[PDB]
Parts: sequence; C-alpha cells; structure tokens
Amino acid sequence: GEIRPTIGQQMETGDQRFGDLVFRQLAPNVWQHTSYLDMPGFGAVASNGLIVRDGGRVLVVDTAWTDDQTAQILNWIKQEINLPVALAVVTHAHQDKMGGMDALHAAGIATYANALSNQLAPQEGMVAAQHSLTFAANGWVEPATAPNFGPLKVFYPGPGHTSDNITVGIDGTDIAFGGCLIKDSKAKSLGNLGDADTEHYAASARAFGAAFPKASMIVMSHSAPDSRAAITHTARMADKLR
Ligand SMILES: CC1(C)S[C@H]([C@H](NC(=O)[C@H](N)c2ccccc2)C(=O)O)N[C@H]1C(=O)O
Ligand SMILES: [Zn+2]
Ligand SMILES: [Zn+2]
Repeated sequence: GEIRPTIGQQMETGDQRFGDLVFRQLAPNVWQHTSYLDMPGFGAVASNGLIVRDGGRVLVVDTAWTDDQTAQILNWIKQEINLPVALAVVTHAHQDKMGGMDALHAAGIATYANALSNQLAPQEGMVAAQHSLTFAANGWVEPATAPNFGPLKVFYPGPGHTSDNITVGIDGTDIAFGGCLIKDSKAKSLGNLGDADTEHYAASARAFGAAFPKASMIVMSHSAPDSRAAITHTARMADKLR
C-alpha cells in the first residue's frame, strides 16, 4: 500500500497518508503536502508544497500534480484544519507546481503566481493564476501585488530551475521554501535542466539563501526538509554548469 517514489523522499516517521497523498506537520501552523505522479514503467514522482494556517484561514503554496490530487489537499484541509482556504501562491509554470489550478479555482480560492509564470502557463500546459505577482530588481515581491499574504514572504531569486521560479519564506517560523530550485544536500543532480538558466542558476540559489538568512528548515519540491546545506550544495552543483 505504501507509496515508494522513484524520485522524491520516502515515507518516514511523522508522515500521514491521506487518500493518495502524504502530509507532514513541520511547525504548529505549517504542513508539507506531498502528491505523486505515476509514470508507467518508471514509478512514482513525489512533489511537495506547503499549507499554512494564518489566524483563521489557510494559505497554500503549490498545487499537487493534478486537479483530483489538489481536491484531496482541500479535503484534508477541511478534515484536519477546518478553516477557509484564502489563497494559493504557485511557484512556477510546470505540472508539479500548477497542475491543479482548476481545482483551486473551482473552490473559490484566489490564486497568485509570478506574472511570468502566468505568461508561460498556457505554453506549459498550465492554467494561469488569477493574479500576477511582480518583483523589484532586488527580488522582493512588489507589496501591492501580494495583498493580505499574512506571514508569507515571496521572493524571486532570479532565473535558475526556470526563468519564472519563485520562493516563499514563512515569517515567524524557521521555514523557507525553495520549490524546484533547491535540491537537498545529498542530491547528485539538479533535476530537469531542460528549461533552466545554467549561467545564472548558482547566483539565484545563493540569492534565495541571502533572502531568507534566518531559515534553518529548507523545504523543497522533491526531498524531505533539509538544513541550509541544501542551499550551499545546490549552489555548488550549479557552479559546475557555468
Ligand atoms: C522532478 C523533476 C525532474 S520533473 C518536474 C517538472 N516536470 C514536470 O512537471 C513534467 N510535466 C513531467 C513530465 C514527465 C514526468 C514527470 C514530470 C520540470 O520539468 O521541472 N520538476 C523537476 C525538478 O524539480 O527537477
Ligand atoms: Zn519545473
Ligand atoms: Zn520539480
């Protein structure tokens, strides 16, 4: 019964299986969602996002791979937290991060992505978010484009895994989320570099670290949460691309 991914972390102590998904509490008001894409002849690919309780509402970072899996996330939220889901931020226009947009929209959840992610979305087979985030030259989100974001601190580190990749810190916690930009401290590969900026990747990884200097728990798309060594190692792998 247990899902054993070909890519992505395995289930460990602290993980809750719910439907086709896995959930792990990371802090009093933060959970990691994990969903799995089954590739025939290859196996499962795990992808991770976040769920944040901020006061009386829930904020989501990234969809699951599919609409149905994303609906399962909303069902888990209903059963375990039982608060309205106010908004989602999705971290670039690829299936692991935006495959479930229709499910969010059907539920009345407001969605936000980098303007560039919304521009790329149809070209990448994704439904665009309803609202566009824009960024200063230093990478920080323009505040008026991210209204009522609670503790979420949204940072565009520069082109890396993709040109549109964004990252999210959770103020008042030890957590920062690198999405697919960051790989864990023991990874041997940066994953899919097909859409990547190999010249600028290393600087973008370092910029993420410097934007969230305090965070000790680095959450990412395809590994369990790691130390800041994930940032250092990702940057060192990326140095080799130049
Ligand atoms: C885990 C991945 C190697 S695949 C994923 C993403 N790819 C997709 O979402 C594709 N739709 C896909 C196609 C076939 C099999 C799995 C995923 C990407 O290209 O960044 N993120 C990659 C990554 O984070 O390095
Ligand atoms: Zn991607
Ligand atoms: Zn990915």
